[PDB]
Amino acid sequence: HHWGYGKHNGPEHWHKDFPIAKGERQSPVDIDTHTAKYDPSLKPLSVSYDQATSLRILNNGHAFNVEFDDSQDKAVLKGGPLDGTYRLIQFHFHWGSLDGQGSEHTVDKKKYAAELHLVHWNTKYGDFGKAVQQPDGLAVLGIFLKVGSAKPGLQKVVDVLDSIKTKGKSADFTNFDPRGLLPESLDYWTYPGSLTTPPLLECVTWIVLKEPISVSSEQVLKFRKLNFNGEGEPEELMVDNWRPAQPLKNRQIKASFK
Ligand SMILES: CC(=O)/C(=C/c1ccccc1)C(=O)Nc1ccc(S(N)(=O)=O)cc1
Ligand SMILES: [Cl-]
Ligand SMILES: [Zn+2]
Repeated sequence: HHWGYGKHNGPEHWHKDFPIAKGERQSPVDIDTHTAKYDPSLKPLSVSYDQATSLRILNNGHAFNVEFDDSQDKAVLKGGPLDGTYRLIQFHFHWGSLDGQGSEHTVDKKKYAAELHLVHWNTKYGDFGKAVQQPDGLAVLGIFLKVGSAKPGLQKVVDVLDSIKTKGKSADFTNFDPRGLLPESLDYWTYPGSLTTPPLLECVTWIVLKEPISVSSEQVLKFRKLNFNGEGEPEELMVDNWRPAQPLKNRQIKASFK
């Protein structure tokens, strides 16, 4: 497959190789704050990242992934809408060419400069590859980024990007604490959806935090110096690696907060 975010291979083309692109529970979606309903049935969200073991950072030609050791319950997401235990495997971002676009989810049609995805898999399915074949296999924690003051906890990520400029490059990325990327509040919206890239599998419980984190213009400018292309190839800046909002269809977005 040769999918990407250009005119010629971008989200409007994905359905030809990945027909689920036009499915009943695609992501992202616009979060209409006036139709999402507070759900008193939601349990408190539990983000347990104290024992998180980061390993590596990889430019995959679509975004960059910070990968974790998920061979045991070291960094887990529980509670909120989730049944059981979901293990952190990686995080990555989606971002724009300019500060007015870049997020995948929108909030009353507002686009943020970027969106962080912390990807977790349901440990009752034993491995990530099995989990993505299940409707409750993954929980992705989505966090909006706006441009304002620097996020200190992001700087170690920003500073290694020079070493993974092009597709296929990786770097050692140990001892990175993903707690440094969370906002103060864990208030969230939740809905059933999909991976937002091919293969667009409908296996995700989305948990999207209401409170954005602030990052500096300098921090997001360094995201925009990455390349989609491999070393030696014509430079295509890694920008606008976001899928637009997809039809909500027969889904309800629930709020954790009044
Ligand atoms: C190795 C790798 O990158 C992956 C492989 C994979 C995933 C599923 C099936 C086969 C391979 C993967 O995890 N894909 C992915 C993760 C989160 C999101 S998203 N934007 O919905 O959070 C989008 C894409
Ligand atoms: Cl805001
Ligand atoms: Zn993502």
